[PDB]
Amino acid sequence: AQGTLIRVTPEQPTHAVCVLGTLTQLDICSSSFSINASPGVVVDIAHSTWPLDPGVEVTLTMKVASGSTGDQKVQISYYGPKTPPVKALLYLTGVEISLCADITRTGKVKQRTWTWGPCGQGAILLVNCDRDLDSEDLQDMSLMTLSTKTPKDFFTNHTLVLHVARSEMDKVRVFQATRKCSVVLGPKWPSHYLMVPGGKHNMDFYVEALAFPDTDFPGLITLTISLLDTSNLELPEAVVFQDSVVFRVAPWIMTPNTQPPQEVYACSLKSVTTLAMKAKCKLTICQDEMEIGYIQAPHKTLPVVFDSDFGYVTRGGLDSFGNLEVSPPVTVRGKEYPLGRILFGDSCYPSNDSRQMHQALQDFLSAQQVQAPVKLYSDWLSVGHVDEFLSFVPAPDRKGFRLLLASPRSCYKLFQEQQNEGHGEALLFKQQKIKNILSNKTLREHNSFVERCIDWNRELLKRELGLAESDIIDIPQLFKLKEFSKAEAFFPNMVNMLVLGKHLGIPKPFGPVINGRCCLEEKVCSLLEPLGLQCTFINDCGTNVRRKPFSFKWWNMVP
Amino acid sequence: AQGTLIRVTPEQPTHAVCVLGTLTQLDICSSSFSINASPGVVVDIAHSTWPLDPGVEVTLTMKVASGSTGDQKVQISYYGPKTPPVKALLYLTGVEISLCADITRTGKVKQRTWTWGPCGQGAILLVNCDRDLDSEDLQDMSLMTLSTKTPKDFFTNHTLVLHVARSEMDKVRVFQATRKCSVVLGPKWPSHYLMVPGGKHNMDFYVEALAFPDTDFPGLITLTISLLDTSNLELPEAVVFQDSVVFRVAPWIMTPNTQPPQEVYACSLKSVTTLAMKAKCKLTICQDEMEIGYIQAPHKTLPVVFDSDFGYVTRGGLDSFGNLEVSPPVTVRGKEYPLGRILFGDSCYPSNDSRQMHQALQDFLSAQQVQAPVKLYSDWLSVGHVDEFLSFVPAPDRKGFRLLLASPRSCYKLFQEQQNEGHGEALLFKQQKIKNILSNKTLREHNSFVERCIDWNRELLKRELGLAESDIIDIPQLFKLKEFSKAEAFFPNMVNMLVLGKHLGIPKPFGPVINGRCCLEEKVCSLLEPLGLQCTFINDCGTNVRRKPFSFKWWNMVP
Repeated sequence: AQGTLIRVTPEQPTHAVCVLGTLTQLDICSSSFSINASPGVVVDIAHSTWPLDPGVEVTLTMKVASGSTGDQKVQISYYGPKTPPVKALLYLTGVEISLCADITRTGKVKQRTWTWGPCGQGAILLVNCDRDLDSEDLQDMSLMTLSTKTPKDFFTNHTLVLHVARSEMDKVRVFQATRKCSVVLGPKWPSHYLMVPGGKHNMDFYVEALAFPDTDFPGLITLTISLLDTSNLELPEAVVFQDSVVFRVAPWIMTPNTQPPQEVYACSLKSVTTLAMKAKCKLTICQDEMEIGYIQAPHKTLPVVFDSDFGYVTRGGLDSFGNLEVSPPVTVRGKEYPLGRILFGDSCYPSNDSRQMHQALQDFLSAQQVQAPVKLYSDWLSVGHVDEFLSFVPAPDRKGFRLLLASPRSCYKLFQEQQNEGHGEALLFKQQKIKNILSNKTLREHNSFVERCIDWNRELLKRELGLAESDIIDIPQLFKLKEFSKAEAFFPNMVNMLVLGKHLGIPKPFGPVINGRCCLEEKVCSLLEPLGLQCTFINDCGTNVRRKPFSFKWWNMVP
Repeated sequence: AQGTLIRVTPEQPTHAVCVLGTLTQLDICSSSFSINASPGVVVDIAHSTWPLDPGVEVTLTMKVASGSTGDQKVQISYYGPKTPPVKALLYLTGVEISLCADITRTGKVKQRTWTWGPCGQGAILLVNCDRDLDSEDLQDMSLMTLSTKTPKDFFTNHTLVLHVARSEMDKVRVFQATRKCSVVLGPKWPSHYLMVPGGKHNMDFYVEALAFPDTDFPGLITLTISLLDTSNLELPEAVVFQDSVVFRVAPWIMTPNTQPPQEVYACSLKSVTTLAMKAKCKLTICQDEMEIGYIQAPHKTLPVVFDSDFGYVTRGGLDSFGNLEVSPPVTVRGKEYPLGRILFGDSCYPSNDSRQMHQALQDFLSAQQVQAPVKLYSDWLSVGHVDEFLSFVPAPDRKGFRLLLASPRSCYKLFQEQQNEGHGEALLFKQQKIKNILSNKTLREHNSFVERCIDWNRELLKRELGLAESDIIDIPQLFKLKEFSKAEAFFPNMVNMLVLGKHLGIPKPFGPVINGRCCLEEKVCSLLEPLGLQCTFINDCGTNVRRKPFSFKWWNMVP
């Protein structure tokens, strides 16, 4: 490991503390020699040797915690070419000082750096999410334990201080478990003296994070323990040993439509509550301005809501959470994305009239980093949400899902196939005949332009999400360019659906009724049902969907 | 590579632009088939094949820039089970659009991500460092060239826009070289329309960075070119192709004493100008409140001064640049540190009375990242600069240098060896006899405490710098604890020396004169001279030392 420097001399004897586990270095030449020491002290040297050469390395390491000061000694025999051997003494005191936490992410407490992956190491911290002590309120916090084994009279000359760097103090809080609980490290103070008794003992600390990773907070918080020597009332305290643990603040994670729905929330019609039932998912009644996510820690995962037993956050129209989505887990050219990939849209390039999502929002999502955000193009739509052109649904064969992209083309073909069949007289919804829609050149170019915008996204999603055409399903859907040539749905946007597990709540396109059945509605089912989806059309919608968090622990990822 | 989506139909013919180098995707089924195309168009498909199956992949890629719109065509023959083959037409126009820069760091201009190392890729940018156009003032900037080959009448229906994300616009400036120069992208505007003529052409852009990497600026700046289609006066512009380059802003790099001195600067005695001579290094006459560093780019390296043809910076007593140093290049457990490792000191843990270097300073040095800063312990010294206990000097054998740590121990031994020899009557400098210094128990403990502080650093430097005892030289040096028990030099601090190449300008320790020669002065030479260092003692000191930048290009490192 690593350690301190002890200098011995024939002059007088030396005393010293040695912490179990640390590598203590010894300086012998600065006065042939010999090393003889107590049974409990393992002294190994490398070119045991006799040559009094400074290039020689001598290391001590206590075996067990001394029962009292100076239990173990080490004598250095100085001798050589016909001279009566002089002797150098050294009294050691072994203490056990270990600051422990849940570094194995196993939910159990048992150099110092945080590492990702299933083979990595590092305790995890949740952020305190409360809007407006004992076990009654500390189950959400992470446990840190200090264990010591020292000679009964040990803390008369040494004291332990717990600290955090000043740059991280406003991001963490530490409570001491007195076997009530009081703050010992926090935004107010970076260090704190511990009241620790000699002998065998161990106190409990409870830690919580006060901020999520962000532009200016990589996300790591380090807690260090220090062993101070204060045996000389005159001199100031001397650090004799330090050790620490490194916690990482749990990111805020979004949940994709492919995840089982756990609960739906509605504001202040009963088509949703009917669909919720078939879903096998709770329903409760009181806005699409927030997003239900989740933070996860070995010892607990807690649902957290994001807006502008629930936790909340408030960071910050493309600037809406309605313009925030997440891909299903996907692998891209070897790299793995277990928790999906955050999708949010904006414009192809910055203009005088370009809308975008507030940079604070963007910066924050990337800072969670575990769902590496992907920018899409939605600025062409009047409202601008990515939900207006895409959607994800569960699948039982391919990769376990299908990307649904709106398709004006799929609609022209359908309406056309209808005409050929003699139904050009069919009415949509001013009602318009399926014959006029087709003959309408202006509507055609408008949709031809939207096709361009969506295809651009098709390509983007195929690259960033490792998709293949076999993963995509185009849904018939038309558009119209209204204000500022921005796009709106010609008829209810079916790709803007409530994916409740495998039961879809698609908006009702009051389209051409052919044979007692709306041809669009009919076309949509012929595309999804062979996938297991049970389609149902509502007559549109303030509704959120708390979904089951991923089984894959985010910290096993490798960003 | 990557590309767009073309949909053909027996209905009518399609027109489309294809950029050379991009992979253009074609949709055939959405109307057995056959593909026949112009010589210049390479059409390869994979299960060329005849089966009209959507799972079939068809890709086009122009060979050369079309001389005029629609030079190359592609006809799709639709046929099968006894039906007269229908035909689908498609006219292509090939254009060459390449946005180039010095991605190979070779100083010559010839997906899109910046990568470190000798095998990496990515252009480099210098920050504008000026305090208070043409080639006369653009040699310091990086050249970016847009090259195009398009049909003469091409830019009547398409326009090119150059842009930067809004989040990076305040960090870059872009000038257009009109073959004067005017700003085209900057803190004021994120995008700009280019005036480009049809045919073969190429314009020059000059780029500069306006900020060094920092807590909130990873350091990358992306410049994107977009090819807009504006053939439909009604519809808005459609992005047809994008490409870009990614520049990385050059870090601020510190220069270690082991680097050849190029110039020394003195304020408003002539011992330095005498030493400067033997050095073979310029000397000029007008404060130790700034540090001369350097920024480096393939096309140029420019010396930059840091304070609180020279460039300057102003970010922000441990809070002094006097508490800022840098290790010589070193390798640590496999990891390479070619430009050294920034060393700055502070306290072992945060207290009510702990001093530290302003967090803005610390954050900034780490953000340069190429000299991964290492925190040392200096808070024990009254002044608190790491220069009071360490120093680096050039060496011809080991790793090319030696770490010099002050050593109270080395001084006690020397003075003691002196006494044994009968010189206990020797006077130091109230003058004090080398006999009293030794017998002084209080002075002894004081130094014993300082020994503790320095050894702590010895260990820190051995870990973080991969040092071995064979790399260190302890210099005899005593200390005394004055105000608040902080440490000061008992006699002139010899480890606080002006390392001018291999000619050291050590402070004069008016120590015990034994045999016409100060024993300390004598001891110091017996340690360094066998290394090639020519020691000379001055009678102390506002002096800085601009030293030669590293040959190793920082961007070949692998942080």
